[PDB]
Amino acid sequence: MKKILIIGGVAGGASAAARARRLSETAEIIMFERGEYVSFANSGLPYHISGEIAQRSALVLQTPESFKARFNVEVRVKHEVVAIDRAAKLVTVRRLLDGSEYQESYDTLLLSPGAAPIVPPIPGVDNPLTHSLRNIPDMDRILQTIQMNNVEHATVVGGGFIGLEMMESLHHLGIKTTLLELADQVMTPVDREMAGFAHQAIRDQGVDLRLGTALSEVSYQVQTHVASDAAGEDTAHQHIKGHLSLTLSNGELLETDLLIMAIGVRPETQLARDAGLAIGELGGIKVNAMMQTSDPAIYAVGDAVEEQDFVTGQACLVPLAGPANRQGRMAADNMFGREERYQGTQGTAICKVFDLAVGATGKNEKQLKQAGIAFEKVYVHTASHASYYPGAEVVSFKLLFDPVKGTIFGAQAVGKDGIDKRIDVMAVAQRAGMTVEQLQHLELSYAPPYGSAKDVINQAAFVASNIIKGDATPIHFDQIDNLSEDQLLLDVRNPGELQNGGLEGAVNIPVDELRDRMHELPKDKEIIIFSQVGLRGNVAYRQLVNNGYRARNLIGGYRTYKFAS
Amino acid sequence: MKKILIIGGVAGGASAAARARRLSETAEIIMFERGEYVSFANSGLPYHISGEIAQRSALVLQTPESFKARFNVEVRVKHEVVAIDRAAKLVTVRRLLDGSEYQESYDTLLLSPGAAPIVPPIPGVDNPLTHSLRNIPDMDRILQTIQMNNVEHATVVGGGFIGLEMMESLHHLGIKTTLLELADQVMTPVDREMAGFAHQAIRDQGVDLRLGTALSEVSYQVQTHVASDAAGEDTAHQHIKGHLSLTLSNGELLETDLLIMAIGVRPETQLARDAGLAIGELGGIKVNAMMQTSDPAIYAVGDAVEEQDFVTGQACLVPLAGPANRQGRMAADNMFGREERYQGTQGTAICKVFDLAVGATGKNEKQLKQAGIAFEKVYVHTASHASYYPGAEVVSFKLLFDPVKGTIFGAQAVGKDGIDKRIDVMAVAQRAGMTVEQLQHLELSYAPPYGSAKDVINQAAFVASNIIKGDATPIHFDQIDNLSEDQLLLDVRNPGELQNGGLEGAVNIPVDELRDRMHELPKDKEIIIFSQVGLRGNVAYRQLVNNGYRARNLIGGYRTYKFAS
Ligand SMILES: Cc1cc2nc3c(=O)[nH]c(=O)nc-3n(C[C@H](O)[C@H](O)[C@H](O)COP(=O)(O)OP(=O)(O)OC[C@H]3O[C@@H](n4cnc5c(N)ncnc54)[C@H](O)[C@@H]3O)c2cc1C
Ligand SMILES: Cc1cc2nc3c(=O)[nH]c(=O)nc-3n(C[C@H](O)[C@H](O)[C@H](O)COP(=O)(O)OP(=O)(O)OC[C@H]3O[C@@H](n4cnc5c(N)ncnc54)[C@H](O)[C@@H]3O)c2cc1C
Ligand SMILES: CC(C)(COP(=O)(O)OP(=O)(O)OC[C@H]1O[C@@H](n2cnc3c(N)ncnc32)[C@H](O)[C@@H]1OP(=O)(O)O)[C@@H](O)C(=O)NCCC(=O)NCCS
Ligand SMILES: CC(C)(COP(=O)(O)OP(=O)(O)OC[C@H]1O[C@@H](n2cnc3c(N)ncnc32)[C@H](O)[C@@H]1OP(=O)(O)O)[C@@H](O)C(=O)NCCC(=O)NCCS
Ligand SMILES: [Cl-]
Ligand SMILES: [Cl-]
Repeated sequence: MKKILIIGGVAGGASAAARARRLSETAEIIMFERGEYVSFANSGLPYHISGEIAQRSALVLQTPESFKARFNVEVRVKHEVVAIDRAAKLVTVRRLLDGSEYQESYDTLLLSPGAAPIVPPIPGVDNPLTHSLRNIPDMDRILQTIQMNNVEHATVVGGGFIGLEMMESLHHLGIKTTLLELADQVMTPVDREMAGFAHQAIRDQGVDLRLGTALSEVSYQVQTHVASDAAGEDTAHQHIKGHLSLTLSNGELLETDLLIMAIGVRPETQLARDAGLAIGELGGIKVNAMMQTSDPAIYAVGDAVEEQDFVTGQACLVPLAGPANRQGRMAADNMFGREERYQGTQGTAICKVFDLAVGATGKNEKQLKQAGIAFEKVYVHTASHASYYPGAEVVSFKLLFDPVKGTIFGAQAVGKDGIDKRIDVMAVAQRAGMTVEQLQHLELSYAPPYGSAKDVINQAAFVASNIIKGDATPIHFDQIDNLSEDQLLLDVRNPGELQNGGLEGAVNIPVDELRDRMHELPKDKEIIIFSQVGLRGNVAYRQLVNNGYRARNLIGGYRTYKFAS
Repeated sequence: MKKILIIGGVAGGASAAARARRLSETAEIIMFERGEYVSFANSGLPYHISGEIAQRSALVLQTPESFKARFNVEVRVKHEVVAIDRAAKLVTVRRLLDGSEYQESYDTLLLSPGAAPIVPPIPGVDNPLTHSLRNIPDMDRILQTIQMNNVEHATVVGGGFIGLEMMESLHHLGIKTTLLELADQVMTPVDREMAGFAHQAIRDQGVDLRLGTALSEVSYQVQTHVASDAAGEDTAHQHIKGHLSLTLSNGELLETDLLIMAIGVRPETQLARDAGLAIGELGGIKVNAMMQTSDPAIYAVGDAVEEQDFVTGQACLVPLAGPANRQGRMAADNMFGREERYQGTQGTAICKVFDLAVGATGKNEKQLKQAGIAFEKVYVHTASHASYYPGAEVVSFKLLFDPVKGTIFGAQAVGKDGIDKRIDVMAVAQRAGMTVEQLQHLELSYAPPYGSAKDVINQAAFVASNIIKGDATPIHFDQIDNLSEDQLLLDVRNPGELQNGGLEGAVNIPVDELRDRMHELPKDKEIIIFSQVGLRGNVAYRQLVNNGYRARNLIGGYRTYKFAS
C-alpha cells in the first residue's frame, strides 16, 4: 500500500487524487485543504459577483463527503500543512479550528498549493476596503464590502484576465469603475495593437481606463459621521465603511469606495523552500518533465511550479487551469511508476472583454524580440462566418512565424465571435508542428452560419506564405509614418472611405481604377500601398510588381494602423 | 501572353481567374459562364428562401463588370462551351442568346463546370411543382411556386445537407413539411447513432420525417376549379397551380403542393467525355494532384472532379466549396508552372439542423467497415463550456481510431453549441498526423463563457487512450442487448434516473455506494457496466477491475444507447 499525501484540494491536487484512486484501490490517499472547500470553480468567482452565475451552489463541485463516497479519498478541510520533514517522510499539519498540530507520514507527496495574489509595497494598501480575489471567502469579503459600503465607484488595479473580469463584473452591477494598468496595455499575452480593440470596447462602456499608470499610495479614511433620515439628510450616497483616497504615479488623486488588487499571482513556495526543494529563477518550484521536484518522492503541479515553454523550451510561469488539471492527472500516473512526460506549455488563453473575446497562444512579439528570435507577422480582418449570413463579426487575427522555416510562433485574435475556435485551431497546429505553408491546406467546416469557404486561418496562411515565397513585400504599421524620399504613399481605397481616416500625404487611386491610371505612378519610386484591411492592397501590389514596380503593402491595412495608436 | 480559358464562373473557376491575374498582368483570361451570374453564394440560396438572408443582392459577390475592373478578366455570361478539340487547342462556344457558335483557342483550359442535381427515373417527376436547387434561377422558380401555388404543405426528398436546409427553410415560412429519405438516416457523413439526435430535433419541430422510404411515382393534377369570393367560397387554402399526388415505396399516398428534389449531385462530365479525357470509377473527371486531367494542357477542379481521400488515398466525390476554391487557386498556380500538389480531402462538413449543428470530418464507421479497416470508437457527452456558466449545451462527440496505432480515422459531433469548433480542431489534428495518444496533450482555450478546463476533445482523447492502453474495456450500444450467462448487467445511475429509461434486467448499484456494496456482485461473472454518459461507468469499472473482477463499460452510456434506436 502506498500512502499518498496531497497538499491542495483544487485543480492540481483534486485531479491527482481522483486519477490516483482509478489507478489503484489499495492506496491510502489523504488530501489536505486549508480552506473550507475542495474542487470549487475559481474561474466562476467574478461571474458570481456580477450575478451572471446566479447561484452560490454552482461554484462547489465536490464535497469532503462526495470525495469519500466516490473515490475513498480522505479530504481534510481546515487542515493546513505547515512543514515537510523530508528525511523522516513526515508532514506537520495544523487544524485551523483550534490551532492544534499533528504529523502524518507519506510514501509520496504531491504539492499543488497554487499561487497567491501579489502584495505590492504600496503604503496603506492593507485596509478594510482593499481586496484580492483568490477564493470563495475573498469573494464573500468583496461582496460584503460592496453591500456594506454602498459601493458607487470602484477602482481595479491590473489589466490581466482577473482584473478585466472584475472590471466587467462591477460594471455589471452599475458601479462606475476605474482600471489602472502600469503597462501600456491590458492583456499582455496579446500585443499592444491587438489590445487597442479591447481598449476601445472598454472605453465605450464608460469605464475610466488609465494605462501607463501606477498606484503609489492608498489613504483609508474611517467614516465618522453616519447620515440619517431622522436628521433629514440624504443617505443614498453614503459610505458607512469609509473612503479611499489613492495617490497615482503622476500625483493625481482618485477617490473610491473599493479597491480590487489584481496585479498577478506568485507561486506558493514557502513549504517547498523550508524543505530545501529547488526553486527556479522565476520563483516557482522546479520540476522535471515528470512533474518531480528536487526530492524524487515529492511531485508538484500547477500554479506553484515553473513549466517549460512549448516554443522556446525556457522556463515560464503560466497560471491556468487546463495545464494544472492535466499535470495533476499525469503526476498521479508517475506516482504509480508510469514515467509519463509533460510536453511543455503554449499558454493558450482567452478572456471576455464585454462583447469581445481576446485570445492568444504560443509567443507574442514582445517575447520574441526580447529572446532575440527572428520573426515575421501577418494581420487579417475577416468575417467570423459567411458575411451574407446574419450575425457575422470581424475577427482580427495575428499570426507570428519564422519567415524562413515557416515555424509557428504564436497567434492572437480579437473580436465578437469565433475567437475561441481560431485560437484552438492555431493551438493544435502549433502543437502538432505544422508550418505556415501547411496551414494553407487546412480543411475546416463550412456552412453559412458557422464558417466561410476560406477560413480566417486559411487567409492568414496565404498572406504569410506569400511573404515567405517573395510574392508579397510587407510594410507594417510602425514603419509607415516614416517614409523616405524614394517612396510614394498610395491609398487604394475608394474616396468616401478617406473620411473615416487615412494617412497624411496619400495619393488616392482606387484599386478598381488602378490598371488604367497607373501611368500616373512613376516607376523610379517604391510604391507604398495601403487599403482598409490589406486585401485590396495586395491586389494593387500584385498589379504593380507584375508591371515592374518596386512596392510594399501595409499588412492589416488601415484597420490595424488605426487600432495601433 | 499565355491565353487561359476557364469554363464555369463560380467557386472553382472564379477563384482560379482571380489568382491567375495576381500571378500575371500579361496573361489573357476569358471565363465562360452559361448562366447570367458569376461568383454567387450557392450556399446562401436556402437561406434567402426563408428570408433568413433578406436581400437577393447579398448572394451576388461579383459581376462581369467588377471582374473586368478589378482583374481584367473577360467574363462571358450566357456563353456555354459545347466542345473541346484537344489536339487543335480550340473550344467551340455557343451564344445562348442566338444559338450561334464560334471557336476560341487556348494555351491552357480549366474545367470547373460543377455538378448537376441527380435526376431520378421516377414516372411523373418532371412537372411545374417539382424543382431542384442548384442556382439563383432554380431558387427563383421555387419562390415563384411557393407564392403562386399558396404552398401550405411540401415534400423534400433527400436527407443530405441541401435537403435539410430546404426543410428548415420551408418550416421557417410556416409551411408543413415532409422529409423522405431512402436511407435509415439523415446526413450520411455521420453515423446512424449520431443522426438520431438530428431525427429527434427534426420531429420535435413537427416535421413529418420518413426514413427508409422512397418516392415511386409522382402524379401532377392541374387545378380546374378556381374558388372565388364572388361565388361565396373560401379562397384561403386553394392552390391554383395544381396539386401533387406522390406514391411512396410502401404503397402510401402523400398529397402536397410542392416537391423539392435534393437527392445529390452528379459531376458535369459530358464535355470531358466527348473530348476523350479520363473519367474515374465514381463518374468524375480524373485529375492528378496538380489538378491536371489526362491532357496536360487541361486542368479541372471542384465538384466535377474525383478527389483523393486524405485517410485512405482512394477516390471519392466530395461536392464542397472550400475544396473547390483552394483547388481553383492552385490550378492557376500550376498553369504558371509552380507544380503545387493538393493534399487530399477529409470531407470536413457541418449542417445546421434547427437548433442543432451536426458535423464530421474524416471517415465514418460505415465507410471503415466497407473498406475492411480495423477501428475503434469512443463517445463522450461533455458540456460545450463550463456548465456553471449560463448557456452551456451538451456536445455529443464520436472519435474513430486505430485501436493499436492510435491513427485518427474520423470524428463526428452533434449539439446546440460548439460543434464547428470541435470538428475544426479534429480536422486540424488529423491533417497534421496526430494520434489519439497525442490528442491528450492538446492545450485549448479556457475561460467559463468559452470552454472547460478539460475540453470535449481532451476527454475523448483520454477515453480512447485508456482503451488503447488496456485501462478500459469497452462494450458498445449494439452488443449490450445481447449478453451471455457469464455476464451480469450493472446500472450505476442513481435510482431516480431509471425512471427516464433503462436496460431491462439491470442490477442497480449507484456508483457512490458501490465500494461498500461490492460484495453483492459475484466475481465469477463479467460485470457489464453502464451509466448515463459513460463517465460514472468508468469510475465503477476501475473499482471492479482494481478488485480483480472482469468488467466492461458501455461507451457513451445510456445516452448513446437511447439515441441509437
Ligand atoms: C478569479 C480567478 C479566475 C480564473 N480564471 C481562469 C480562467 O478563466 N481560465 C484558466 O485557465 N484559469 C483561470 N484561473 C486560474 C486557475 O484557477 C488556476 O490556474 C488553477 O486553479 C491553479 O490550480 P492549483 O491546484 O495550482 O492551485 P489552486 O486551485 O490555487 O489550489 C491550491 C489549493 O491549495 C491550498 N493550499 C495552499 N497551501 C496549502 C497548505 N500548506 N496546506 C493545505 N492547503 C494549501 C489553497 O488554499 C488552494 O485551495 C483563475 C483564477 C482566479 C483566482
Ligand atoms: C444549395 C446549395 C447549398 C450549398 N451549401 C454548401 C455549404 O454550406 N458548404 C459547402 O462547402 N458547400 C456547399 N454547397 C456546395 C458548393 O457550392 C459547391 O461545392 C461549389 O459550388 C462547387 O464549385 P464548382 O466551381 O465546382 O461548381 P459551381 O459553383 O456549380 O459552378 C460551375 C459553373 O459552371 C457553369 N458551366 C457548366 N458547364 C458549362 C459550360 N459547358 N459552359 C459554360 N459554363 C458552364 C455552371 O453554370 C456553373 O455556374 C452548396 C451547394 C448548393 C447547390
Ligand atoms: C473534477 C475533479 C474533481 C477531478 O475529477 P476527475 O474524475 O478526474 O475528472 P472528470 O470528471 O473530468 O472525469 C475525468 C475521467 O473520466 C473519464 N471519462 C470522461 N468522460 C467519459 C465518458 N463519457 N466515458 C467513459 N469515461 C469518461 C476520463 O477518461 C477521465 O478518467 P482518466 O483520467 O482515468 O482517464 C477536478 O479536476 C477538479 O476539482 N476541478 C475543479 C476545480 C478546478 O479545476 N479549478 C480550476 C479553475 S476553474
Ligand atoms: C471571391 C472570388 C471572386 C475569388 O476572389 P479572390 O480575390 O481570389 O479571393 P479573396 O477575397 O478570398 O482573396 C484571397 C486573396 O487575398 C489575399 N488576402 C486576404 N486577406 C488579406 C489581407 N488582409 N491582407 C493581404 N492579403 C489578403 C489572400 O492572400 C489571397 O490572395 P492569394 O490567392 O493570391 O494568396 C471567388 O472565390 C468566388 O467567386 N467565390 C464566390 C462563389 C463561391 O465560392 N461560392 C461557393 C459556395 S458559397
Ligand atoms: Cl482592403
Ligand atoms: Cl455517467
